[PDB]
Amino acid sequence: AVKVGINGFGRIGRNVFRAALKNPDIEVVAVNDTGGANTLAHLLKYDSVHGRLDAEVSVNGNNLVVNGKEIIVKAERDPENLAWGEIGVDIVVESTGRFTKREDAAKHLEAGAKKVIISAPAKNEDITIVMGVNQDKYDPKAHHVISNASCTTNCLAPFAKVLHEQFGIVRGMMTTVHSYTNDQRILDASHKDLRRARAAAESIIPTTTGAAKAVALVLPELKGKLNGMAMRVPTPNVSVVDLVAELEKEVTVEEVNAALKAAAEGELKGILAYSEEPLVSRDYNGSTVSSTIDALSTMVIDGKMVKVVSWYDNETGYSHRVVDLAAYIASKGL
Amino acid sequence: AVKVGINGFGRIGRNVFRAALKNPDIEVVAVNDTGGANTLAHLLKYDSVHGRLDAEVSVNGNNLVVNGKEIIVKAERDPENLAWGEIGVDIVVESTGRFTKREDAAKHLEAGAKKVIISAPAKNEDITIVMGVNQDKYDPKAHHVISNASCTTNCLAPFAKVLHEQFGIVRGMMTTVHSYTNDQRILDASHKDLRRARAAAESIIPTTTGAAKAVALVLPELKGKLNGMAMRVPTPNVSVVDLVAELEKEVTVEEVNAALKAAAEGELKGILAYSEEPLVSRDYNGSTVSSTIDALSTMVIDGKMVKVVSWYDNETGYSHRVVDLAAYIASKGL
Amino acid sequence: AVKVGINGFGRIGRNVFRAALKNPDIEVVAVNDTGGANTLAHLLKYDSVHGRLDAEVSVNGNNLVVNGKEIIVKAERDPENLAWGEIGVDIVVESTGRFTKREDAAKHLEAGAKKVIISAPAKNEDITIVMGVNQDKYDPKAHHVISNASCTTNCLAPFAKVLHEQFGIVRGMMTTVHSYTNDQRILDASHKDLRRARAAAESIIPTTTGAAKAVALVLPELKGKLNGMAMRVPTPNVSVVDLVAELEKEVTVEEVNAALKAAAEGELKGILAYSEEPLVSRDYNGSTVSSTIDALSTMVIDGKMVKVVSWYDNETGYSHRVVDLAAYIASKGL
Amino acid sequence: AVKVGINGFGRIGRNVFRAALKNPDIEVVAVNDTGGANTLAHLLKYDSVHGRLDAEVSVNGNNLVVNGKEIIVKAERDPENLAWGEIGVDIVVESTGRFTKREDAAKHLEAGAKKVIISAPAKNEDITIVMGVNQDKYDPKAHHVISNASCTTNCLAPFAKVLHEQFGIVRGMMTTVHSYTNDQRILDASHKDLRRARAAAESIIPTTTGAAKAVALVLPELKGKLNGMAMRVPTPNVSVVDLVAELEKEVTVEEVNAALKAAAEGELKGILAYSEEPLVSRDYNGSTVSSTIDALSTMVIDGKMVKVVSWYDNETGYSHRVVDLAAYIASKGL
Ligand SMILES: NC(=O)C1=CN([C@@H]2O[C@H](COP(=O)(O)OP(=O)(O)OC[C@H]3O[C@@H](n4cnc5c(N)ncnc54)[C@H](OP(=O)(O)O)[C@@H]3O)[C@@H](O)[C@H]2O)C=CC1
Ligand SMILES: NC(=O)C1=CN([C@@H]2O[C@H](COP(=O)(O)OP(=O)(O)OC[C@H]3O[C@@H](n4cnc5c(N)ncnc54)[C@H](OP(=O)(O)O)[C@@H]3O)[C@@H](O)[C@H]2O)C=CC1
Ligand SMILES: NC(=O)C1=CN([C@@H]2O[C@H](COP(=O)(O)OP(=O)(O)OC[C@H]3O[C@@H](n4cnc5c(N)ncnc54)[C@H](OP(=O)(O)O)[C@@H]3O)[C@@H](O)[C@H]2O)C=CC1
Ligand SMILES: NC(=O)C1=CN([C@@H]2O[C@H](COP(=O)(O)OP(=O)(O)OC[C@H]3O[C@@H](n4cnc5c(N)ncnc54)[C@H](OP(=O)(O)O)[C@@H]3O)[C@@H](O)[C@H]2O)C=CC1
Repeated sequence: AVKVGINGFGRIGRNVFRAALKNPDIEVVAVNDTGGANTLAHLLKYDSVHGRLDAEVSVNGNNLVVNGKEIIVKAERDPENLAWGEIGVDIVVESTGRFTKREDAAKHLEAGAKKVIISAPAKNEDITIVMGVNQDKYDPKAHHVISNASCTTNCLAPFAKVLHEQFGIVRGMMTTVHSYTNDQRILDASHKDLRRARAAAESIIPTTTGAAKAVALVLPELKGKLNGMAMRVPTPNVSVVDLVAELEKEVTVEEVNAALKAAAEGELKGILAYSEEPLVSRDYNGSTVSSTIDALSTMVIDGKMVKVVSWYDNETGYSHRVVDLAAYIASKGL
Repeated sequence: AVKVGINGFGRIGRNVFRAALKNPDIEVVAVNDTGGANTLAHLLKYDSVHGRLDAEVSVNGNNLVVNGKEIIVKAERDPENLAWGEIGVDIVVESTGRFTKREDAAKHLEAGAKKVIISAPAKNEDITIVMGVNQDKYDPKAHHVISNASCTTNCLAPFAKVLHEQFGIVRGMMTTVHSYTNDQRILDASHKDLRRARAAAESIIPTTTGAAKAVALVLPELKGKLNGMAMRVPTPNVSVVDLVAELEKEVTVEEVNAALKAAAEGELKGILAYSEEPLVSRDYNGSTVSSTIDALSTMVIDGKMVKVVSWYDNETGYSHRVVDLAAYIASKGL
Repeated sequence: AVKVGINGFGRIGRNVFRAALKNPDIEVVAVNDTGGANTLAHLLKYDSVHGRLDAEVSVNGNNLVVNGKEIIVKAERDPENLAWGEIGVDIVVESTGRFTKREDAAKHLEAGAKKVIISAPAKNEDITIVMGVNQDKYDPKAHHVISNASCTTNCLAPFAKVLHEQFGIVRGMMTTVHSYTNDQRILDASHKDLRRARAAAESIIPTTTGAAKAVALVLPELKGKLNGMAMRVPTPNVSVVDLVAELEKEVTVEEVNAALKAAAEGELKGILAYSEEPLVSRDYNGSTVSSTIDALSTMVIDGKMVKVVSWYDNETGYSHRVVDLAAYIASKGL
Repeated sequence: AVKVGINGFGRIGRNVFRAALKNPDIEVVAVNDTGGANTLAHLLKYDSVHGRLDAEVSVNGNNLVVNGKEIIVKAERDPENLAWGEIGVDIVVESTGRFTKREDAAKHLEAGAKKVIISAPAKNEDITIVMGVNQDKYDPKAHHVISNASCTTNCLAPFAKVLHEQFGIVRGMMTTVHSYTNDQRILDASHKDLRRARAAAESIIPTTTGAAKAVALVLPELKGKLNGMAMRVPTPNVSVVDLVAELEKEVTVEEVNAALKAAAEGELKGILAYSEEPLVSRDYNGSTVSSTIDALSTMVIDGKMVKVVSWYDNETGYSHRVVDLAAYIASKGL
């Protein structure tokens, strides 16, 4: 029903496409990227991390043909020239990573789209939404340039919410042991971050993250109470958040796990999950949820300090949330 | 001067051997391992993580010959038949990973040695020492079977001591993002630990660690105040400790780093180092200290919760501490 | 239909089980391994390379339950005590890697089995079969202990057959760039083979292979004509054969390629596959065929020397051939 | 003595700098790159593959200071604006990877340099040289735009020569199992080569190479007799050439290796090396020669077809040859 257009057919752009495939509410009608149709068709079909796409993919001229439907392919470096209006694209997924500033993303609205979903933290956006945490604050009349936050914020917020409501967070530190991404280097080379300039697959690479702070965007009561960092490691996909927090209430591992398990089966079902199996990162490659609690890792010291570990497929979970967001927006009245 | 014998010529045994070459006080005279002299010579000469041994290594009979010195090579699976006393071996480094209980390690003293140093946490040891933290509690009469603790406790204890003495630690939790060891599997295979049963170079593997509890063995004032877990990752060597602690005094990042820098330059010189460079794990490969503070990572929320990150070459740093301990015991009288 | 028992639930045993799931003719009813049921079930369900087993798996007592069926789990290191017959096991899949000598594998026959299939090269086996090559020489009276050869031989044989019948192989060399296996080491440690004693995920490790010579067992005409080596690399699965050969006839890439494609859709369908896509190893992870010609790599020099490259998932292609052999044998008579 | 300028301070540029340090005849006086002095200084001091630079390095304003010597750092994207003459640079090392066509490479000559060395196969260059093979064909009044060929060609050529002179190469095929380079992608991304568009550390990626045919540039006699391909694998540095050749003479493995060993100690000493140790890739990391025969791998079928395997540090051995070429050209008169 809702016609979607994707700007930047990269790791997130292609996985949003895959995610959209199984959703009948949304419909991707066009993609824009710097690469050509044939190169794009090849990368959509064969994925080193998620396997082959089970859908027939072809190229008809300058367009992709997926399961008989023609997807238009544009090669506009400048968003302003996209003409989303002519093709009837309602919602645009901004996933180039170049246009997270409102002044850039809005160029899509001026080009013909009705809503823009920036797939990353943004600046001067109308609203940052984390599904399961605050999609209710979205106003169809007021918000048009929306941010879906980072994969890490989507992983942390859902459970920081439950921890906050049930016991109360005084302050907390977090660390995400995260898989490497296309922002890193294969072998030592210039990068604006001297840590990310180092061979990605060869080391544990500490780097900064704003995901901790961003939680305040969706959970205002936590402003100034959380901070953290990231450690990029030699894995191609899937990451894990490690949150150590000072609680207001005295608690037990049993109480904490039970609270998390409850949310995962109730209110946050589909966003937050709960596991008691001794699994590893590879086991989570492909999970569509935003945050899966690794229940076995939960610990408490002095009844007030806690450690909660949650898994997340940074490409898949996130891409599913983008599609869910799109579908939610469409339903609230486009 | 003091003759040493190494039991278990593996990753730690060979690196202890490499460390001893640069120490005039200790003298390695014999090694015991299940492998044959030729295999052991090859593995000592060429190392995938540390490169070529800068010394002449050859085989004479079924004995090793290093830089002209003949090293007796034994092959007794039962420590009771090593006859250390006959060849004048006073100190034995127990690094097979199988004789960590005082009862077993003690078989070396029966074979004639005067002291045994277990290169790992032990059960029932006379004392557990972390050089720079509690070596002064070593008693020549009462302590024969000593544990050098884990590579992780050796990294944590030195700065936890500083944080404690300077600001007071109320409680803290740690996570070590650690390189894989010979205790894991290349491909999925039977293992006591179902996390460690999974392909080491393919996932982030949360695993348990007693390393945070063990700090209380060397710093009793911290008994019951710390806890933590581990995460094994696809790197062959070098690990990092991530410590989050609730302090008593309100501090700033500058105060925390200044204290750390001062100790690295003072009392803990040689054991605790300090760095303000944006480096990655591969850069600490070969580091001989026990803990190198990543100053650029220090963080603080609410003036009371601090985050400190420290690097450690789990093989080289620990192996150097073993040699330092052997040298310190010898100087106390054997 | 035909009852099968698996000896050694390792990578090949668990993948033979998985492949067994979609074949109506055979039925796995018992497994024997060094590990416990809970461990065996965990590793059967979660696989770091192939993913979650899409089947309900659980432990009932000392037994496994997989989609309602209860699989008998035993722990006998001595195959003579397995009592295959009491439980009706017709065919035994010997995949421990320890009993490759006929005298050893024959213990299962002493135990009540009727046929044994060694999942690797053997010594004094009654016959070595490569499905699609010489399975027609199996004689239910004459052969009881059969070898399914190596993953490499199953990859090389099918296309070396075609090439030989078509143009005449005068002589040729092969090199298999193979993923690492459980036979290698994570970090430097003792090994019969000093190349394989080195950290598996850190290097390109040259090693021997009898795969080229073993082709003579299934194709006598090629006796004394082929030879080769292996190079183990940092991937956990999927390998490729690189064959360079001198033909008797003068050929063109087109001809060589047409010959191979023709066979893939003809006689060798399901065993030999043909590809004109520019794919990479991870794309073949999960392929059930034995050999997939990488058509774009075929080269010819002087119209007489050819180069052919074929991919193979060493775990899946092989485990499927094992299941096929079991099914073929049974159809021939037990 | 001779003043050198490096255009493109990447993997090859920094390693050419390092090698240059060890040569008294050459003096690197300037570097041109897209990154700033601080970034460049950091990347030169810390290498993920080669370790810390054994030198005193600092940034004096906008220049590098290495052991007292100041290195002018420029940020020109267009070589025409480089002004090499202004600073006295006689030889320019073109290592950006973007100016291999004579039209671009010569812009250096126009900007004032006297000679240009292209660190890769070139187009319309005056001469392609492989040290130890045809450096003597260098004509100082004619040859101003020189290509040092590729790392692969530098590995193959030296031994292709010896085999030819001694037994006569009728024809041969080569495969290079090569480490990934900065030309590949960390994760699936657009690339003109759909093979190299795939996650570099996750697969065995077959790709093309012109290194076999390029041997004809330096050993004209072998024009039309060789061809081959490459396989990029998940290792950061060090590669191996696998050559299968049809010889004119009847040979034995001993005959083959004896020829190679002699050459390594004779004419090609310093370029070609010989090894009878069972080593692996990491062992060759840091090797300065261009090719090292893995003697244990030499194989022969029918006394006419040989297989020779040679290791090569693609970054170090090559950079040394670049510096050797610069020192040689200069000796002839600039
Ligand atoms: N990967 C992950 O785990 C997650 C990433 N994100 C965010 O998603 C965004 C994309 O990241 P990711 O998909 O990983 O990165 P990629 O590099 O894989 O993808 C970005 C795609 O956009 C293309 N592109 C760049 N500029 C243009 C342009 N001007 N017009 C059209 N297309 C263009 C790129 O091509 P090219 O660069 O080759 O020119 C590339 O194909 C980033 O902002 C990232 O922070 C959010 C959650 C998770
Ligand atoms: N790896 C690291 O970073 C650290 C490890 N340690 C500890 O040090 C110990 C060794 O670890 P690591 O070196 O990594 O392991 P390795 O497996 O590399 O070394 C252990 C060695 O002991 C040999 N061995 C086993 N049993 C005997 C025996 N009964 N008699 C003689 N030799 C024997 C083993 O041979 P084989 O395998 O053939 O049985 C192997 O060669 C463990 O306690 C570990 O926890 C401490 C700090 C760091
Ligand atoms: N992996 C591949 O690519 C291929 C391997 N093969 C062959 O299959 C055999 C196994 O290969 P792979 O699966 O990779 O090896 P694994 O190590 O994964 O599997 C071997 C299994 O046998 C078990 N085992 C060993 N001894 C006994 C015993 N005495 N009694 C009961 N169970 C035992 C092992 O348990 P434990 O470790 O606890 O002792 C292990 O789980 C080898 O011969 C190999 O060459 C053939 C084709 C392909
Ligand atoms: N790596 C190896 O094993 C070998 C490589 N070579 C060849 O050497 C060349 C360099 O390769 P390599 O060092 O591997 O690759 P790198 O990408 O690491 O090096 C290229 C360097 O040149 C810089 N650069 C790019 N464009 C310009 C420009 N317009 N002006 C100034 N500087 C520029 C790059 O900056 P930036 O990162 O911002 O684009 C980078 O620092 C290639 O031709 C390659 O084929 C030859 C033998 C071996």
